[PDB]
Amino acid sequence: GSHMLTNLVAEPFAKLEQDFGGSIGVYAMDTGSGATVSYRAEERFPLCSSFGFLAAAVLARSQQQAGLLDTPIRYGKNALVPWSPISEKYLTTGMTVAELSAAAVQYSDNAAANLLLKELGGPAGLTAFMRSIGDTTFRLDRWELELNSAIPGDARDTSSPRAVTESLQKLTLGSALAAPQRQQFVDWLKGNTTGNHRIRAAVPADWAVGDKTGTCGVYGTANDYAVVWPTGRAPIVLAVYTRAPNKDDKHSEAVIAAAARLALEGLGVNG
Ligand SMILES: CC(C)(C)OC(=O)N[C@@]1(C(=O)Nc2nnn[nH]2)CN(C(=O)c2cccc(C(F)(F)F)c2)c2ccccc21
Repeated sequence: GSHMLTNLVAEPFAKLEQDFGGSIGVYAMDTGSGATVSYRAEERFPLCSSFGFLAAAVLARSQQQAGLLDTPIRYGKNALVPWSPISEKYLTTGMTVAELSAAAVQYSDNAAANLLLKELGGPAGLTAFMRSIGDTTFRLDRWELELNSAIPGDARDTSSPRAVTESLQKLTLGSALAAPQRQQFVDWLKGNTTGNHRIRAAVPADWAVGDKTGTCGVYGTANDYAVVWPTGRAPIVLAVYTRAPNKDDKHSEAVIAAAARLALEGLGVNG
């Protein structure tokens, strides 16, 4: 018992990560049942772009400092880093802190994320925020885009699927954020545009989904974490993280979607 759901899907998960050629880490909790499914859920995986939590940290700080979200941020061309499809459209005008947050969550805007990182004190500030809500696993160490190196055995810029899921639940469903900020965090995740082929591809069409993706681009390392609401039922929080032994190994969005389905199938809902 207790771990019965985990062992329900243990063999299919191992088969899926064998076909993938790497490791798959999954954690998922049914916030109604308390039921959990675990597969490599306590192992470290590169966060890549999934380091969503930056936007939550910004929302938490805005509770202490009035007008933070509306503050305009002006930046030069040197602040632009590759793959900033939003912030490069506003180089000559600037953006507000909330707009930088929405761009970081919904488009993985790299220049927006680095600007918000400096606002909070760098990677140590974001790590400090995660400690304040009880996450002792998360660590951010570098900036975009150095945090994507995803080196085997390197604990820098990693966390675990379980801690990610536990942190996501405190921020979206618990009381780590005040009620207006919690709903705002939820709204930013709901409007994400990069996760259509991952967790979203694994849920029924009528489910509401908020997610944040990550893609390091090397070592077959990609991920996705989400809160999903079955129609009329308690929400589910889940995190799917992958990695692979070789730098040239390619990630698979299908593998992430397939792992999310297995986790949902183990919990008791249809995947
Ligand atoms: C369009 C493209 C697919 C290039 O993605 C990006 O535009 N930029 C990234 C991204 O979307 N971030 C993300 N994605 N999901 N969530 N956040 C994606 N990326 C990659 O290195 C990447 C993505 C796909 C394939 C490859 C490969 F050919 F090398 F394998 C590398 C990256 C790295 C660091 C920072 C940001 C990114």
